[PDB]
Amino acid sequence: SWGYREHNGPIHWKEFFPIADGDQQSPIEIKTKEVKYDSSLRPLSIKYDPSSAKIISNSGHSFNVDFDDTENKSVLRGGPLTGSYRLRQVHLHWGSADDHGSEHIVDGVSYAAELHVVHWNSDKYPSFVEAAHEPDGLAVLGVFLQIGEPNSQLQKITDTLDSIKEKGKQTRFTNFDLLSLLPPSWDYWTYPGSLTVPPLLESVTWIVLKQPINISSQQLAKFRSLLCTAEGEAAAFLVSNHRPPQPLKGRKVRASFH
Ligand SMILES: NS(=O)(=O)c1c(F)c(F)c(S(=O)(=O)CCO)c(N[C@H](c2ccccc2)[C@@H](O)c2ccccc2)c1F
Ligand SMILES: [Zn+2]
Repeated sequence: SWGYREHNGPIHWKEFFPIADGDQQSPIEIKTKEVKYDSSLRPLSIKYDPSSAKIISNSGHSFNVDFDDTENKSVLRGGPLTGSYRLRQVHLHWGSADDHGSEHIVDGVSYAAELHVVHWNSDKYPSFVEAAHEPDGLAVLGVFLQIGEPNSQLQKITDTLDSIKEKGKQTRFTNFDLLSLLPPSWDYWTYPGSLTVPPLLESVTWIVLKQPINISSQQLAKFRSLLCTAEGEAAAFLVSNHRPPQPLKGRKVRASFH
């Protein structure tokens, strides 16, 4: 089964998921000299209902906070998007060191970690599973994290981690103020790409926010204490879960700002 260890990590994924070498894979290096400003891009419009959050689980690959997705209470519109994209879940990527944990990189620079907020096109498709197999199906908001003052919604997450240490565990999680994990500037970059985990489907419109938010070193370290293994298996720790940047293959990265 896939993971981030030496014999099941990113370089091996193509052995089971051939789309790993596809032409629209993520993450990428954003090269600001090649980024094109586009005045047709719209500002992001976001609304996340804190009571939309239901549970947090350990997938063995990250934590996932899952949201009720039967209504348009928590939705993302505008940006590069056509129509309404319904919030499905949030999760985080990090690395074994505090200065090299993000998925996307900007002009050579890695951030400490990278938060992804996953949405699906509910104006066109009947569920997230269906949306995940279409080019305009999903939209993921990426927010970088840098070492700084602790965020209280990140503490709300890290307080749960002891209860979800083993893969498959979950616990109630609601009244989650997700909008608190967005930076005050919503300037962004956007490009067409993929899930960064197997099955690596090329269905994602990426929207990567330029400004980072802050996490403490203590908060960040608590994520590395999650296991990628299940209860009563030999313990292995999720000390890193970021995929390297993938070939751009000519894709256009657009900026909302200049
Ligand atoms: N970095 S990314 O934004 O591209 C990303 C991740 F990094 C990520 F860790 C997940 S995950 O849900 O946290 C565990 C691996 O599936 C999903 N979520 C979906 C999922 C949830 C539960 C079980 C399987 C899959 C996603 O993996 C998915 C959903 C439906 C169809 C294909 C894939 C995801 F989209
Ligand atoms: Zn992700």
